[PDB]
Amino acid sequence: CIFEVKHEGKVMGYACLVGDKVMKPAHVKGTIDNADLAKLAFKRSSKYDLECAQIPVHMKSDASKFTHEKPEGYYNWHHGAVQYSGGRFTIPTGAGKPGDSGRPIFDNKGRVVAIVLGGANEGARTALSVVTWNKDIVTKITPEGAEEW
Amino acid sequence: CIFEVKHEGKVMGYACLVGDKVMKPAHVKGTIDNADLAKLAFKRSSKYDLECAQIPVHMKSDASKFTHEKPEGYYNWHHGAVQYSGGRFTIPTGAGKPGDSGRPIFDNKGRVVAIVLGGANEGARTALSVVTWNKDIVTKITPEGAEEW
Amino acid sequence: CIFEVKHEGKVMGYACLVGDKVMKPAHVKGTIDNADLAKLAFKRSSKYDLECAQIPVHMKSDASKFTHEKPEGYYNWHHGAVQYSGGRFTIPTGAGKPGDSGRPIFDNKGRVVAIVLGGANEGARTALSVVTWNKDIVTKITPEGAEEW
Amino acid sequence: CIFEVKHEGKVMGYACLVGDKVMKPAHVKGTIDNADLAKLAFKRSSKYDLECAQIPVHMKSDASKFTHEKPEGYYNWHHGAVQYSGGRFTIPTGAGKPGDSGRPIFDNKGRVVAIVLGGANEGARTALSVVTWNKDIVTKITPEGAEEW
Repeated sequence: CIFEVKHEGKVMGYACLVGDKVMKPAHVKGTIDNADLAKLAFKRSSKYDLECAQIPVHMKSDASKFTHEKPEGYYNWHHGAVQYSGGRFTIPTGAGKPGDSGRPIFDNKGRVVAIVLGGANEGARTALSVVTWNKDIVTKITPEGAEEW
Repeated sequence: CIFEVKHEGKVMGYACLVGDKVMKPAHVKGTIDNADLAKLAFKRSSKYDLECAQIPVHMKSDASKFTHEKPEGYYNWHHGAVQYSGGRFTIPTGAGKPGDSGRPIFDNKGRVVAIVLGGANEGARTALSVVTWNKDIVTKITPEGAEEW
Repeated sequence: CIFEVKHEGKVMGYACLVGDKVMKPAHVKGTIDNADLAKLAFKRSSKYDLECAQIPVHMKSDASKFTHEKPEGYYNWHHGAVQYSGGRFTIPTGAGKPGDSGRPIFDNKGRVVAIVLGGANEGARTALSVVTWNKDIVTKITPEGAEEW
Repeated sequence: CIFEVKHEGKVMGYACLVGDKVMKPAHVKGTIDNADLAKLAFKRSSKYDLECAQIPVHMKSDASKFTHEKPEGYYNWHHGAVQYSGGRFTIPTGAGKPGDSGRPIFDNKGRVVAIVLGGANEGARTALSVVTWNKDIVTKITPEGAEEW
């Protein structure tokens, strides 16, 4: 489900197969390091800093579902455990760096809960700037002073 | 409840006694291999790719009830266990082939939950294209790129 | 640091990441079997039979440094041990064949000392024709009667 | 000796290095998944549904010889054992599917005896439609009602 965006042979961010679309932050330079994915036609959306396309039938079995359901508590992500509370995802400052955009924040049942776009450093912890699902529709939460990863 | 459609002495699909009607996919060539059923008058419906008729009184005891109730989880079908989630029934790719249309997807109490029409291959798993009951009325879910079995 | 030049799916010579450039003998037919390297713009130099380009930032950590420092004694190369003396690198005749151009001659600390271009057969031993660093600048030593590998 | 024809990243059939030519069924869509082989110039022949070219010198050691000698008995092929008798190769129906064209039928000494093109289903067993060598010249046996794999 996770695929890496490469630019001049260097990993810039990530791309993710969520739902039935193929996502990757718009700000990320490079092209998805996967033939099938790279040749697609993406629809940019500067409001959401998102850039989606549709998953080829032969990879649709490889998507990851996400959910609007996110109760205060701890979530899972590649670098460790994210913490959700007060309508804000945070992590120990230092555990997320530029080039981590696109990485999903799963819950304990595997449902993708949000997709990291960048983070604002507010001391001990960094409030993440994520793309999250509302009642049904996509949304974007960007803490004051975020640094787009 | 399940009866086979034969064409030039060859099984093409199936027919099923659900509710008080006798179903069989419209696209299936052949005639139900059962005297009583074969001589009936079916009403085609190209939107639903369905073709129903009414069950003779002497076979009505042989029908299968179906239900709108289908919670995420595993369902039963002739080739194994179907999986329901995200409003989509799926199976391990390869476990469903042309000539499986008409076959019901039962739950653990025997209630028919959907009727297979075909499936779209999306890699590891195939999203089934089924006829399913809504609040009260019939409906048809057809995943993008389905191959009508 | 070593990459192979392929021609019609056949290894012709080699390419090497020395200093901050990407080298490969000019006489070698084919294109470097590496996406990042292949798409580069090389500057040919018929005097040196050299053909250099610049190493992409993401591979610069993969270069090999070389040195002008080469005291009489034995050096290391893929096929064994080269011998340096009298201002000439030599090897047991037979241990170097066409398709060995581009291969570096390291010392015991890993510094690339010269790059093989071909060799002249003078009996028991073959005097190598190499590209070597002088005080600071590149140079090319070609023994009388060299056979360009 | 066996190489796979890919189409839109999907294996459609096979290509085989027999004698001194490089074969692949004409009906197979895609291009041989091998640089050296892909860039060749093939000569189509619609009568034989064959499409041959010549093996590059560097792969000629990789060809497979074939033989006109084929006595009634069992032959070997990737999915099992083929049976030859009455001038017809057959297999248990189901053991050969679309995408098996190009696959050779070897004997016990490795000599390629025929090359599968498709098969006609005649019940328990399927009569294969193959390309086979006569006294010296190529030939094609196609059982009535063959389904080109």
